[PDB]
Amino acid sequence: PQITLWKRPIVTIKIGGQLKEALLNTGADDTVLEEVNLPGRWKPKLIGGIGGFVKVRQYDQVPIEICGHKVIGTVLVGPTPTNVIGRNLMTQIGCTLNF
Amino acid sequence: PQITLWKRPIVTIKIGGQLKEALLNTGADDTVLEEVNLPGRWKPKLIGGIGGFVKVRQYDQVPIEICGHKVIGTVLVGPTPTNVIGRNLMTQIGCTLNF
Ligand SMILES: CCC[C@@]1(CCc2ccccc2)CC(O)=C([C@H](CC)c2cccc(NS(=O)(=O)c3ccc(C(F)(F)F)cn3)c2)C(=O)O1
Repeated sequence: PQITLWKRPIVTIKIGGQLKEALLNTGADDTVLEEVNLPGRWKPKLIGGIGGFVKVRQYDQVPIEICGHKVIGTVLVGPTPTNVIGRNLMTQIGCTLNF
Repeated sequence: PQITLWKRPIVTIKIGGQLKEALLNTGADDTVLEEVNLPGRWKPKLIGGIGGFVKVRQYDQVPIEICGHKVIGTVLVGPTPTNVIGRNLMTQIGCTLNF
């Protein structure tokens, strides 16, 4: 689809058997979620944002279906305000900016 | 143009007679810059980010030319991991997401 930017570009995702909403964020290198329950090993990561730095769990090779498109990649889990889909996943669904 | 997301979507801007680079950020409601020297009155604002909250100066009706497109809108000035162009300005240049 084409999505305009008069409102937040929020989409429905399925991850780890759970349904969430998340923001398509071209400013984010990475994908950051909260309150998801991912299986298996992870490693600590620190990421920077507006407001400071955040400690997250880094989970690799995680299946996630984003607006009906199945992809796999790294998902960070930690205490973000809104769920964010970053460029690491947006490239996998073929998303571009256009003006 | 069309811009893919394999790298950060960075564009050149002119604001207040100075040249900067900034990140096209569909996750950001607002536009946040640093090191800009804007004229005249401003109001304090607090904004939330993934890592906490930031105190910024809010300047209204600021001319800014973003990749050669002249627009006007609110610009927030304060700390950020990088200069960010948010949806408030991206709608004015007719930017959309497409997948
Ligand atoms: C003004 C934008 C503020 C924003 C708003 C988040 C939000 C939205 C709705 C409701 C509440 C909160 C959006 C955003 O992209 C980030 C930053 C980048 C500016 C962000 C988002 C996601 C992850 C990261 N960390 S990172 O390691 O992937 C990373 C670090 C730095 C940058 C850089 F390009 F900005 F430098 C991009 N990515 C940062 C942020 O900190 O919060």
